[PDB]
Amino acid sequence: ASPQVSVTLQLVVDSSMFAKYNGDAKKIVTVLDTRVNIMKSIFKPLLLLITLSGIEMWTSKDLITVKPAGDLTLSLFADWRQTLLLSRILNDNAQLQTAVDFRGAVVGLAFVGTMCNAKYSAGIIQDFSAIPLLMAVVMAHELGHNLGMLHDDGYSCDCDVCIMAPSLSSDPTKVFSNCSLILYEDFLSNEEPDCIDNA
Ligand SMILES: [Zn+2]
Repeated sequence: ASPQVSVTLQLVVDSSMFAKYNGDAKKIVTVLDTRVNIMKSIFKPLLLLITLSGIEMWTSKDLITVKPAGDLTLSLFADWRQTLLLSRILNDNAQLQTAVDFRGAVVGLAFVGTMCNAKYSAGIIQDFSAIPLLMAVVMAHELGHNLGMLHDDGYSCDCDVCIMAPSLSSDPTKVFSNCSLILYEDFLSNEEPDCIDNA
């Protein structure tokens, strides 16, 4: 929670979301920038800078089949990042934004402790709320998992409305619990993600 770090984050918008926004690229950009700006505030306490490497919009076609089965979609998306995106756009992590309603109550998915990893530094997000704060918290929860964070034990940790709560609160805080901070310190210490510490 203290050395100065930076994550070059690439966002990807699928066909369904592109259509949901009436195929308006300017509208979509403004929407995601608002969310990313809140994500920047969420990570500020950890001295982790979030920079967008780009927002890729699949205006003509989906480069993977976006399936309601989140698990499958995350796997497909992570692989596509590995084999296709990274050959064109260097980035530390990519996050898919889709209007596809995942089965069940899942509105986001990511691999845990994989930040910087060529095959698994990825996450997926269902565009489930129009409120900037709620979507930024959703995006930050997935990036937090990528950064080695587990879910908050709502009783044990010093916060029950923070980023890593297992379920998104109806009215969330931008704050990380003490537990989340300790997990991030452990990730840095034990996992040593070189890509966020570079120059
Ligand atoms: Zn989670």
